[PDB]
Amino acid sequence: ARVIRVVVVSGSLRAPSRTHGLLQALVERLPAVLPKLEVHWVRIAELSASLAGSLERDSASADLQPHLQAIEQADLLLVGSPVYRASYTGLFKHLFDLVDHQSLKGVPVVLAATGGSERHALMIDHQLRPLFAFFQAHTLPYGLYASVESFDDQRLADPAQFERIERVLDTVGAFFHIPVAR
Ligand code: NA
Repeated sequence: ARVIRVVVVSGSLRAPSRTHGLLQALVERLPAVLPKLEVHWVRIAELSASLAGSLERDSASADLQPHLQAIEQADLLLVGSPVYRASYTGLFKHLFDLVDHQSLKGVPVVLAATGGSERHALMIDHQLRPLFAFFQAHTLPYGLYASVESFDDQRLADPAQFERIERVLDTVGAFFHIPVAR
């Protein structure tokens, strides 16, 4: 079996964050569907310095290069952003403005977001999904959207979200043709 390279992009501007907690909950259950995997994180909240210094892919700062390569070489991408101005954060977007635009074609992508309100639940399908559709990535059908009520501080605490995570993982296992049994 091939080790599946999983890269997790957390778009929060600050740490700790509910978006991070949502991504952790997903990541924690990932080994139940993938027999071999390496999981790596790209956390915007720690990259503001490297991000500012990077205006083109080929000229990106040496310290951002590892994060870009990881995304560009991932077998599976999990992405999450809190909702800002009814979309993902601009710094999360700046990251993807640098990511090679041929590199994600056909790559499975899980979309996730956290918001202050349910009113922006459509950000998943009208903002995050189109972003990854530009890359022609294989966005997976079930996106995660959790508003503030789903969390205890920054930890996911909502049984309905834990269940939807399991449905996401069903689709991850199916995509990698992992013989369906857990
Ligand atoms: Na790739």
